[PDB]
Amino acid sequence: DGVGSSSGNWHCDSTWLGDRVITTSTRTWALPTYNNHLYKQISNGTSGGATNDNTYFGYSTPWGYFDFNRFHCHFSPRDWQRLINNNWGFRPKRLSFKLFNIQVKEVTQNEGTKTIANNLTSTIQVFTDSEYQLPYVLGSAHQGCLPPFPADVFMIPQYGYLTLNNGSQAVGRSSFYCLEYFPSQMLRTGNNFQFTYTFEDVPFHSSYAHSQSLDRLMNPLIDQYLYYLSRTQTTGGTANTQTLGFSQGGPNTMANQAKNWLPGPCYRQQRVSTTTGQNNNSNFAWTAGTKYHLNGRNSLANPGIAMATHKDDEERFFPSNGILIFGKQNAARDNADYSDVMLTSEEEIKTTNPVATEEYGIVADNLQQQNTAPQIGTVNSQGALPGMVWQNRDVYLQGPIWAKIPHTDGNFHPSPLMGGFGLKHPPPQILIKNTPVPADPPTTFNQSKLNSFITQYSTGQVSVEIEWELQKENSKRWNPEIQYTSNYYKSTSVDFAVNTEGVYSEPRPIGTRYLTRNL
Amino acid sequence: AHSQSLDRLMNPLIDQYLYYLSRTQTTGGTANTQTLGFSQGGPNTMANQAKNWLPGPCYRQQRVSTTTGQNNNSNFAWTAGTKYHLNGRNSLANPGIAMATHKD
Amino acid sequence: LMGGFGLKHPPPQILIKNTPVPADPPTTFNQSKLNSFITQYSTGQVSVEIEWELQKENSKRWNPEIQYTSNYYKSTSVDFAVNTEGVYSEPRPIGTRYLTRNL
Repeated sequence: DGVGSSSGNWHCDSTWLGDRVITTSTRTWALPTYNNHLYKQISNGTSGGATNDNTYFGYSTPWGYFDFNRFHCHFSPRDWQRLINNNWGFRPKRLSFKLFNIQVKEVTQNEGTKTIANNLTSTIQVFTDSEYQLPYVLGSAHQGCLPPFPADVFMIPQYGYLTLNNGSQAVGRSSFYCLEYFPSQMLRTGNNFQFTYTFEDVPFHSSYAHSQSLDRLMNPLIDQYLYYLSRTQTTGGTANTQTLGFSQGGPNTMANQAKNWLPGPCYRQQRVSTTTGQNNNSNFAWTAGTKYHLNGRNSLANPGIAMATHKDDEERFFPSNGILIFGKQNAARDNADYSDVMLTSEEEIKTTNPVATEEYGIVADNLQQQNTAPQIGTVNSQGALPGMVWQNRDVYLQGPIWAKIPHTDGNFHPSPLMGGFGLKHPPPQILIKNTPVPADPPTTFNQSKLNSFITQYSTGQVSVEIEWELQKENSKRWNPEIQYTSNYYKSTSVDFAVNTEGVYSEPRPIGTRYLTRNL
Repeated sequence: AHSQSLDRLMNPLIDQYLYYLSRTQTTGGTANTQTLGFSQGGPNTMANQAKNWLPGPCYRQQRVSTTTGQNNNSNFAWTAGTKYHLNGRNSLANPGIAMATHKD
Repeated sequence: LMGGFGLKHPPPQILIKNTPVPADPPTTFNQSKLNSFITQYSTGQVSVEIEWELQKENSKRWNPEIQYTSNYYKSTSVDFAVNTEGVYSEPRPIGTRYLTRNL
């Protein structure tokens, strides 16, 4: 461990081993000093235009953190293609993390002439929240993960967290956490850090689409032996009175046939078209948004439970806040135009899950009688019902991987709604910070805490290796399957490559469901 | 007791990389027509941010105050009571599923 | 065709690069990739050793063969040497076919 010796090598690669695939990626990072080495109470109340739905109380810390919860941090576009075109499923098994070739630099500023030099004796601090004692901030789709392109140098995100609040105030139960109250490893240039983690057992992600629908699982050539009420009134001429007629479901009455299952749960969303002219002329994104109510404040159920984005021949429609939306390279942060973002589609699950913008079904609303016509009610919100089967939201090359399952007495189908793997004990948070280096202190004692520090930042490389277990496809389907493919004809540039400017970009979102499977 | 709420599990300092429909109509002047605008959830729009979970189940109950003067002047304990229907007879869902007694 | 040995698995390409060293980053997080780096270059030595197998001549030719030779008479400078300026230069192309062999 010396000043003149590399403390790690560049490991970036992928290797396929039949039923496993191991991804390894390394990136160069930079870490500034955050908050001037201070912890600060942050808050947002109801004053000004601030609405109650956005209030909060918490703290910003001097620490940064590593995040690689994004599939493109591990899979290259080509690897993702290898994965999705040939496997019915996959999931994480274990990972390795390493920090090395650390460099702490100090920057001097005098007469606009700025100079940067090495501070060979400075240290950075690193530690993992192995016992999950800090607010788990990963799994909220935040920016700051390792870049998709290996050659890109990235800046490390600052760590902050929230606790209970009443307006802009804290309450008795509000918690304050100090990260320096954890043991942490201190490294100088020449030292390195690393750890291993094993994923808990979790279901394989379904990287397939059903080639059968719930309502079409019968034999199209045979009648049922079961009968259904088919007639309530006589038909001949005008002397029409009540009667009772029963028939057997068959090939031409599949909608009436007795079945064993029901489509998945439903919470509805308002429909919007990509052809603006077909939309109501008003600003309803929030007012007509599908939300949930929690302790006085409202939140968008975004993207909410998994539902088919649209039905047959309606690709132009989507749930106002029921799909994942990624921006194109350089899309604005606010009010970006439709042509600057990329909408995903969960159309593959029309097969078992209700369409996001329609009713779940119809139920009786009264008791019909000789003098009262039967009335029906539309169900727009439907919770778990015995017999339901459903699919979860798909995952994307540039989407999240896992999320921590909240520590609660109960939960139902703990699959993260944004997509991914729900884990009770997810990869630990890796916090990093530059140790404060005091500038010269006063020459006579003073009780006050020092607030004059040498300006500095650090840089180094980081490696993450993950082993994924694959579930091979076993189909007896005779005809070719749908596959993700690169465009065939000429183009100005190559998709998933760099600019003439050197800017890498991801042209479209790439899902995971190409191969098919029966129900 | 939890010292964090479901709707406040994110990092209050970073934006999401995920977008949400933020505008359905133009704003400038009076020539207001339909459009499509998208934004990234952030520290000041936590209510719009994409999240992974949902609050627990709900069966509702009528609210009553310990300050009698704020209550409707009628005897509604049973008539306005939250109940379940089982084979022709009704029972109070008492206390029923677990829900917070009141808000802030 | 330009001459030489055709190999299915030739000496591998040896790629080298200076690792980017970021200059001080902004003090508040920003998603953009860093584009401000400390200016630098590297230097060092490189060694290459190659073992060549020779095929000796076995001629029964009685008379002397043609040979590559240095010029005999005086000259302003030495061929395949340096200038008065210190510039090395290769005066002519030197082939490989001097000894002879029957068909």
